[PDB]
Amino acid sequence: NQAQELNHELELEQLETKITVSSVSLTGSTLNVVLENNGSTNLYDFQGFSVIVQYYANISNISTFNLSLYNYTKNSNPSPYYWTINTPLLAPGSQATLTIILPYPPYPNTQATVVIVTNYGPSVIWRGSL
Amino acid sequence: LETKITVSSVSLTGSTLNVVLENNGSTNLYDFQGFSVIVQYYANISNISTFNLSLYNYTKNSNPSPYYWTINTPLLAPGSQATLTIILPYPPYPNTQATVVIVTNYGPSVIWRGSL
Ligand code: NA
Repeated sequence: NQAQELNHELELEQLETKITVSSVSLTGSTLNVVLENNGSTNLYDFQGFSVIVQYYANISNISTFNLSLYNYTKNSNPSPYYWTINTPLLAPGSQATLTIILPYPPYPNTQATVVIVTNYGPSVIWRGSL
Repeated sequence: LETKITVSSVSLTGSTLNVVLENNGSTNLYDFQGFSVIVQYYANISNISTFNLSLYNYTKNSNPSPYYWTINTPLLAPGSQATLTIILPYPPYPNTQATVVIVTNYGPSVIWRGSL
């Protein structure tokens, strides 16, 4: 293929950004995601990230599909439907912990999907058991 | 200024999912490469109904490849509608749950929940 053209449509930073999920752990209704920066861009514009979680919620004892978007906050103890991260800047070759506050504890033995989209475009999907 | 989008209709033929979006906000929407599009559905993979949740990438091509989406306007202005078309990797298994998530470049989003 032809080399990609860098112009008004495509920024090098899109090609240079890469995140992976090292681990996901659940405590109560709190998801702690260890996010790793495997690219060469600094990540700091967290308000510009998108975070989606799909899971099965325990709503009054009923296992109920839930898919929601989560909004960023600098607050270290977020409300439900909010997430935060324990660093002001996630540099290449480092990890940070992204904390997502779910509206309900997950129903046990169900699968969940976490989607994290950087402000630059590139993203990561994690699917698994909690 | 506020950004707001709503789903007017959802329609399906084969693996082609058409979402008619209305701009009910004050902002003009045009930075489609900066949108995020996520679909959860049940794919028919060799007659097997299979959970699928994937992210879809933007293209200007009016006939996108699987895992791509496009929209049939250069700009979605307040008060107007346009069709966001998503090309799924498999035809949906009949009469199954789906969730469509469209995130604008500004942040605000819309989620459609139904069946295919
Ligand atoms: Na079925």
